[PDB]
Amino acid sequence: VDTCSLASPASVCRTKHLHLRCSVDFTRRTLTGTAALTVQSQEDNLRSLVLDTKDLTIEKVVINGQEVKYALGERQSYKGSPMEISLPIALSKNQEIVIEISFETSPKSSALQWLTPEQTSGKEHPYLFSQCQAIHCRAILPCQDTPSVKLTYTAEVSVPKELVALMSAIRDGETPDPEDPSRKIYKFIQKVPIPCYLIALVVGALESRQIGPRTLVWSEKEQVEKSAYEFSETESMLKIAEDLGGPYVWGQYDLLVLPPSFPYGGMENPCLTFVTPTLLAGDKSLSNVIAHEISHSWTGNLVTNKTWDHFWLNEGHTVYLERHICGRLFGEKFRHFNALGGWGELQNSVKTFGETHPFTKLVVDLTDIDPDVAYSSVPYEKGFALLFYLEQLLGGPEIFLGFLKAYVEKFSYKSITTDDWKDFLYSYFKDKVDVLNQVDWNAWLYSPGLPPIKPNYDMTLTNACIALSQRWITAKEDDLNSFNATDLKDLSSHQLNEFLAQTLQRAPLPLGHIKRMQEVYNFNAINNSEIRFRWLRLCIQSKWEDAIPLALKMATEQGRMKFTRPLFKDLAAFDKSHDQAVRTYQEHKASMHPVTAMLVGKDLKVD
Ligand SMILES: c1ccc(Cc2ccc(OCCN3CCCC3)cc2)cc1
Ligand SMILES: [Yb+3]
Ligand SMILES: [Yb+3]
Ligand SMILES: [Yb+3]
Ligand SMILES: [Zn+2]
Repeated sequence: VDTCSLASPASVCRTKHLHLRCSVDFTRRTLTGTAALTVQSQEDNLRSLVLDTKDLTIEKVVINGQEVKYALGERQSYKGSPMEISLPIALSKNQEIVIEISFETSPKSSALQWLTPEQTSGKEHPYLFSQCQAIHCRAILPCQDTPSVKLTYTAEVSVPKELVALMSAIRDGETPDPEDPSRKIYKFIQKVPIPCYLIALVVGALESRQIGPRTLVWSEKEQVEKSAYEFSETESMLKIAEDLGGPYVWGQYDLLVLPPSFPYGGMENPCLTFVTPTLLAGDKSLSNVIAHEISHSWTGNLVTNKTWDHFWLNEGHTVYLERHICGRLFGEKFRHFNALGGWGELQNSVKTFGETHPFTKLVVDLTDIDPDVAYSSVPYEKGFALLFYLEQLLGGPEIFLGFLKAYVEKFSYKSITTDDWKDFLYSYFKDKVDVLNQVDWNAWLYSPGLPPIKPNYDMTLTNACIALSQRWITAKEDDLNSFNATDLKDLSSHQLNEFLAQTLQRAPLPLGHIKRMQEVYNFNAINNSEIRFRWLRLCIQSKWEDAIPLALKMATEQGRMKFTRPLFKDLAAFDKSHDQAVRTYQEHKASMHPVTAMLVGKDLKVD
């Protein structure tokens, strides 16, 4: 039972293919067209089925060349409205038919952000991008919007001829639109079956540059050179990921660098990973996000969570592979450093929700929960922690990597649950069942809070971060003189970030301490997004008024939720900035990403 979908389940019928023919209208902010779903009955005498929709206008539904009856049910909040279609002829088990639905999206589509020219780098052309995970594909087109169903797709997209369309698919040519010479039709084919949350579309003034044998970077012209350099390690990471996961099956691995309002670090859309421009640090230091997106090409896109309750399967395993890629490139002490950092982020998330809160469970129950409200670091880091604990229990990283590869092989092209994963774990490790039975499975999988056991972490690279953080926290006024720029001499950017993360966990610090930190370290000068984020949070929580304009600027000039939500929440909690935070949100709300607008509004208690 997928409790996030109103459509007929996979036990009733299954979509095998989508053919999407649509046109992008920037004047109306609508996508208009036809979705032809090839559907296979899983039942005898099948006479109707139900699809998910959200803010879609349906013109007609055509089967065997004739219009058929359909009905849209009442809207069920964030789940949208179920669409029941009456089949003209009853279907036998395994029979396939094609259902062509003519539809139009709403400008308010929660899957889409429509950008005006002034919101882009070039200032001349508008821009459109989608983001369907978890349950927003239904806000683009009618579908069984559940990751328990996998389908191939083809698409033809008409756009203004001056712009470029790209999708999560192999590019299959372009031509002028025979209905309109002011437009072009771009074509696409995705021959590997995918869950519908991986469908993606971008339209804008895009240019490309080759950066490896199977990778182009795409962005607006003004970001192409910087992006090519920032992500130059991509092919080396793909080669490592293939060694760990098995063959890369998707053909191309392209990267799209979105405008700053993209709400996430990355989205693993097949053939075309989407990433935030906040990765453009200038030194490749945020490349773990690329390693993460790469890893999803196996864990998530090949082996897929059957329902969103089991999202940790996607994320825990991807973070586990991510950290192995970074360990291969930069050493095992670095893998441990990042693993221990991840535990810190888990501590933060658990403290934020509360240690008994149901969103801190590894396996969640999303019945009547909007997935976007539950989303956090928990499935990532509690999931990673479980796998890291199992690695240490079962004999180390090379042994556990053997399991990961066998797991990917076993469940490729399938959708699975936590119980499927555990069953296979027990099968693979049959000779170590006695060790597996020592694990507190109920606690790890189904209890809220921090896990019942913390893994063992090498501390080598973390020690200096902790030492400096503790110096600052224990400092009194007469100790402040002792701090100096040379304190940071032997710290990498990763360590500076960890120093700030450690210190932020104990915030507020005294205002005089934070002023001294700026005097001697000049953190205001650093434009690395992760470091600047934590520094500004530290300043605002410690009640430094000078930081108010800096934090408001960062909160609004980009829209990655990891940064924008906590910055607004901190600014709201600071009496001196509270009214500015609310006013700034109100003024920007109409031009924000729809999901980000909703979540910041909820965080600020502004309706
Ligand atoms: C724990 C927390 C949340 C969930 C459900 C969930 C699953 C996927 C979600 O995707 C949100 C959008 N993606 C875009 C790329 C990173 C996040 C959001 C919510 C399950 C377990
Ligand atoms: Yb072709
Ligand atoms: Yb003293
Ligand atoms: Yb209001
Ligand atoms: Zn992920």
